[PDB]
Amino acid sequence: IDQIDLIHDIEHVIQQFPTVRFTFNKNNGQLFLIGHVRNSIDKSELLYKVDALSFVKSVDDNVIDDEAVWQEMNILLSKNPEFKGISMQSPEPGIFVISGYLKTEEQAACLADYLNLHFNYLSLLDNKVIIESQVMKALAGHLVQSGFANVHVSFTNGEAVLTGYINNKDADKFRTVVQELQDIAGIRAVKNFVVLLP
Repeated sequence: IDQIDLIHDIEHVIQQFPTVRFTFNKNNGQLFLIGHVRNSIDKSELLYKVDALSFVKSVDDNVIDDEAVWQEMNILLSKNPEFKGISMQSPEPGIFVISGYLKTEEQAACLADYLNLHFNYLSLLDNKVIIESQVMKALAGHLVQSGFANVHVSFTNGEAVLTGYINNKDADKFRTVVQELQDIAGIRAVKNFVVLLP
């Protein structure tokens, strides 16, 4: 008398949760599920909806809460004093992003190692982390190369600080040079205390 249409029913639910997939065993009624959701709230809504299907006897839940995964990661990072300026986020189910500032490449390498060994979703991770010594080098490089040999600089977590001396006649040039230093990935801020000589 027409059995319930199993397939249409299941798909009406799982189509609301991107990255979700399924299998059904009609001999014993077991529904298999896998994939990602943004957080524990989303996961909850999914599981109720398939549980509600007439023909579904049981559920093997292999779906991942993404939020749990990166907050856990951020805790672990914070315990390493070298990783202080670094954190992880997720913009979309099944995607992770790591960002911020480390001091040296030595510190960058430790970070990489730590993730291969200690993160299970490396295949889903975007890395955006900056190295401060590499930015600092390039800042100091560009100034001198530009003619400003008595301006010192220092970078740390997005901010660059300028001090020392320029000839009064070079104030307008110095301004454009700085606007160039800003094109470097990871510059978020600049402080100028350069003094002009008359």
